[PDB]
Amino acid sequence: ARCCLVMPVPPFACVKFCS
Repeated sequence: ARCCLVMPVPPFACVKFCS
């Protein structure tokens, strides 16, 4: 899938993945 909403704070990873 593709990142839907990434967080600028650590973890900088994505919070919600878009299907």
